[PDB]
Amino acid sequence: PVGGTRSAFSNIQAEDYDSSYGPNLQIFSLPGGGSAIGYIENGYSTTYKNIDFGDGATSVTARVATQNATTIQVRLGSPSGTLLGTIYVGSTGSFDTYRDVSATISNTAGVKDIVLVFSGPVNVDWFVFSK
Ligand SMILES: [Ca+2]
Repeated sequence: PVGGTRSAFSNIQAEDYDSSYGPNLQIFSLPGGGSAIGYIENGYSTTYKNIDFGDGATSVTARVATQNATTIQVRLGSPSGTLLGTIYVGSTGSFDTYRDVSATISNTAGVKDIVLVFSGPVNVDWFVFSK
């Protein structure tokens, strides 16, 4: 990726946010190594600046755990910026059972700030984009 930037196409660790909304939000260690964000509620959000999408990505994948169906919006710039897509996360049976969940996104290219907006409790280990 371009200087000063993180690739869209390697895992973005969800705990590596530059900015966030949500008083309770926390990073939890995972039993086998690694970390995930959690204590997430409706209206919470994390922002990841300077993602390099190169000449285009059309899909997103997140490694997530939850006990109830919820969504993660993927937006540009801020929580009110352009909606690229929505990940529909079904229950995985536990906050420590992670599954990879994907969604398509509007074709996005070049360097962008990415915002994840949450509609309910979910844990997020990482997310990544594909062409
Ligand atoms: Ca992680």
